[PDB]
Amino acid sequence: DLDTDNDNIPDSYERNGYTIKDLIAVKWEDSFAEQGYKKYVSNYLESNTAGDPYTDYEKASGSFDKAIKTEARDPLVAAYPIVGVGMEKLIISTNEHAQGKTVSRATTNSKTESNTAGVSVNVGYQNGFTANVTTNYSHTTDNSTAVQDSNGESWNTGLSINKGESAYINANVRYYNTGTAPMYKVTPTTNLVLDGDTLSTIKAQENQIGNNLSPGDTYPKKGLSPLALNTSRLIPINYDQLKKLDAGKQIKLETTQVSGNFGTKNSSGQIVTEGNSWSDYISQIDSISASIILDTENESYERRVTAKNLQDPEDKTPELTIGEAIEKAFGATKKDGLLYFNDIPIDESCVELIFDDNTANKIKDSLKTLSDKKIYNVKLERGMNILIKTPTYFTNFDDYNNYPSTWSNVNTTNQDGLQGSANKLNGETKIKIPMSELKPYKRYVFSGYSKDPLTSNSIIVKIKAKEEKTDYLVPEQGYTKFSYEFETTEKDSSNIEITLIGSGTTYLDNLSITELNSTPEIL
Amino acid sequence: DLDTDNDNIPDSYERNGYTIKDLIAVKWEDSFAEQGYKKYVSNYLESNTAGDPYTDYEKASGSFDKAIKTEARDPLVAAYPIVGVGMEKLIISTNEGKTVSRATTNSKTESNTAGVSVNVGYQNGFTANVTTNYSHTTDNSTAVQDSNGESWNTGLSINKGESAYINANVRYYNTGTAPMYKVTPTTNLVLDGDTLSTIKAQENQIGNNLSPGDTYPKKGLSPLALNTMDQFSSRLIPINYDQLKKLDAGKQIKLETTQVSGNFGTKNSSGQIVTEGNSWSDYISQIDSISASIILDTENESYERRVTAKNLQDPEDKTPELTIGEAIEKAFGATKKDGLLYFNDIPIDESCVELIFDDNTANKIKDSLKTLSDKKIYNVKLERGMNILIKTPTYFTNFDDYNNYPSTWSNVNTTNQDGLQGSANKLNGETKIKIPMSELKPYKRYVFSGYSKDPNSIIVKIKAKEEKTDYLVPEQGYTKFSYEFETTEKDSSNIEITLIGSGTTYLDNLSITELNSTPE
Ligand SMILES: [Ca+2]
Ligand SMILES: [Ca+2]
Ligand SMILES: [Ca+2]
Ligand SMILES: [Ca+2]
Ligand SMILES: [Ca+2]
Ligand SMILES: [Ca+2]
Repeated sequence: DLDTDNDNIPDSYERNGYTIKDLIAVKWEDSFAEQGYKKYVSNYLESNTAGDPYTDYEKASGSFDKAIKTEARDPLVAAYPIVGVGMEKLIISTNEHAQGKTVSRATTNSKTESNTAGVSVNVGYQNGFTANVTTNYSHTTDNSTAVQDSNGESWNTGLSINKGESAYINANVRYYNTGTAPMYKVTPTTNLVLDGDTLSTIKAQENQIGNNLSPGDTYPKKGLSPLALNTSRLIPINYDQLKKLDAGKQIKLETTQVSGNFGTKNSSGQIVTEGNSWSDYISQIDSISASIILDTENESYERRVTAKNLQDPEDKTPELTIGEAIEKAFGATKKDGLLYFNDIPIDESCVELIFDDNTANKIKDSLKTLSDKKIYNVKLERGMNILIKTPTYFTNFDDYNNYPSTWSNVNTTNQDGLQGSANKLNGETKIKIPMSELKPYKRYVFSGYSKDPLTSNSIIVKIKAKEEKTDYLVPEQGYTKFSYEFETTEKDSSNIEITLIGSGTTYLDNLSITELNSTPEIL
Repeated sequence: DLDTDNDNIPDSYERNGYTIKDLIAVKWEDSFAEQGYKKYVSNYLESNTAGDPYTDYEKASGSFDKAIKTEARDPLVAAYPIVGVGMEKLIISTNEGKTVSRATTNSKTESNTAGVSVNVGYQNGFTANVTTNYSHTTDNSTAVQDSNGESWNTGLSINKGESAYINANVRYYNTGTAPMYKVTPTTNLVLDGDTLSTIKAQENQIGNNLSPGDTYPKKGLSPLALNTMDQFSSRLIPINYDQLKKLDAGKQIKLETTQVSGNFGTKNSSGQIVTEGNSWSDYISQIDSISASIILDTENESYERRVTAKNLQDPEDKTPELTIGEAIEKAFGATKKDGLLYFNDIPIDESCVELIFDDNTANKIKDSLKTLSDKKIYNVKLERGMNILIKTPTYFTNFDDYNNYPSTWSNVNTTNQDGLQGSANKLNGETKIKIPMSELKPYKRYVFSGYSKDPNSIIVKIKAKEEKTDYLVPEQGYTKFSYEFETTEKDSSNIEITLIGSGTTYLDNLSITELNSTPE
């Protein structure tokens, strides 16, 4: 009944109930939950709940641009375009025109690789902190290129460079967008950085790309030829970074400044993109909201959710926990105590959580007074960065099981697990997962949960690879988390074996294998 | 409720303390401290107490652009941006070819503490240091890194009459409480007074906005090289043989940004943000000649604020006067508990950190300290034209809950209550501390400060690049003492501090701060 800002939704509805249907607003009474209606929250002193250029009525009723992802319909999630720059194939040639000695290798681009290259796990996690801290944090704008089809051969042999001259560097690139917003006049600037030595900056301009970049869409639309860097000239190199590229180091490719417009619906007809720009609302959006990155093993996402400053009594904004922020940002079906993706069971004990130092200190300070000892029941504060890594393989001895092979000596007729059922242990437990299902020259982490209701009934684990190891683990009365690294080798090697021997009392649950980063191959 | 200046705040509420809740202004009742509210005071003749474009109510109610810091919420602190430039790498080639590449570290406040002079024993209640040359956070100084004694011309076969070329890596930062929309720097480059070449950059080549605390090369990214410049695309900065021989000696490259320009954000009826008609040109001249400057330097970050103050000899202005401590608490996000100020966890006080004034205001502080009876420098009034710098120690102990040293002090007992603040040490025997060079920066200048009392002789011994032993007789009260030393490179020995007393003496608040960088 009371209106304050320039929105049709009243003051009494802008807290504790938000339903919008047939372009009018009605409250929430938990009765139309499964008819496609949801409940939101917003402020009451500002027209825009975030820094986006849409009002809270204009973004929670569908009366805005149709190209925006539907997860940004919630007023606590801001539309934000993030353009990243990807590499596919590296071509080196020794001519300045476009014959000569040329080599060409096939690479894969990794998005969240420099973020999690400074993560080292412990054998046991003290207190209830079930997450690790990274040395540095980077968003999904930079990429690291890993060469796969590379036998033992130097780059200098294929070019025959003696003292002072060198060859030229050409590449194949693509232009991805991972966020809940499109751009229209896309003009990105990107450094091609080799460990601090900026070789060149590529600017795509306008006519080489087109007048659109839809969210979740590259410029080569799925199955198409990649964009080579010839259509605005070649990139040179010298004979001091060739052995630097040869021995251990990899080419980083990072965008720095990205310019573009946005579309607003006019009075009469379709959208316009002339008098708008995504360069002014970026500073407004980034100074109020947090930053959550989700890394599914086939695609990546990154969102900004507005938070609450707890050292302010005047500030009236909604406050969220970590799990509610994840559910509102990425979209998650709420199963019985669980958060679900389309097929991925994200939770606090089924993924890997990465924070930087300030976020880790804030969470470790806040977890002392919590009465439930879980990460997801932590209040959100403005200015933290969270990374979620979905493991490649994960089983919980339940309806979800996607390991390439099957285990041995597994009994599932029990119910005293962390999430429902568990695995009774009697003797040995073996798994021989082959190298053909594993990416070569990487680093992997095997993580799991253990529980034994006895005094000193321990277990031994053993990981067999090129760098094999054996470990001894003692459990406790409660559920304890263990993590162990191993490193892989090229595709012409043996299988990866994981063995563990118990003593007939211990219980295990939530066994997962995830990837961390790439190791340098000796060349 | 009579209103002389139109800002929808009554003059009776504006003269005393007042606060804002539920988007209305109410008086101060001295009971909102535990809830989280704060008190404000503003002039009643002018709608804008400071020279900022925002009015009193808009600044004091948080209705401005949300990109500024929340420490500019009070109307007595201006909100204007102070951008700066730092330099992180050096590449020299003789090509218009050999190439030499080295790494450098930048310091924001290094010309501020270049000319300070330390002394043993402070013969007043002043307990502070006086500098000769004052430089803000806009100026910055760069220092070279590990070269193993190699000459800078042994890789470049250049004789007299030829010119080498400078290629550098530049990182742009902000240290204020305002975003800098449409930034355009016009920075310089000086070596022993000689401007080699100015450096000019435009809006649409670096980040168009600079939010206040962010960086144009983002954290985890790479610095912006000057080879990726429009005007530095075919020529570089020339260098003669005399200039490179000066750099080979004890000299360093400093960078000072002279003048910047751009707009600021506002609010619109139809849209939200426009940054065209506004400008940060005619407002900086109002801010810089009406207020006083405070600089804080914590071990990872520096801040610079400007706080408006009452003029002395002119009754005609009614700006609210402040003490030094209240202005320090208002300028930064400082929380006061038990009579002590804490910024976030690092303490700031008159006896805990090293505070430096310039030469013009130290006489004013010393003359105002004679009339005061508390004999503390955090109680003197603030006038127009004071310059304060605060340096927090890297290592500091008070024999209490706060400790930062990487090695435990030997022979320490804190079961007393007769100290200056909290518990204190008793030197029944002698205290010793070893500290390794891996925990310290190489080729720097450090000072070590503390407080001693004897209700006897105290012999101090510092092992450094020059070992120094000295004697000090303490008085019945408390006197601040300090001793300077210098360090050596990374692969040298450790650093020893030994303090031997007489049995009936007390020590408190032992700190080590960094001042300068010695030339190699
Ligand atoms: Ca409303
Ligand atoms: Ca509203
Ligand atoms: Ca289970
Ligand atoms: Ca006023
Ligand atoms: Ca007024
Ligand atoms: Ca003390």
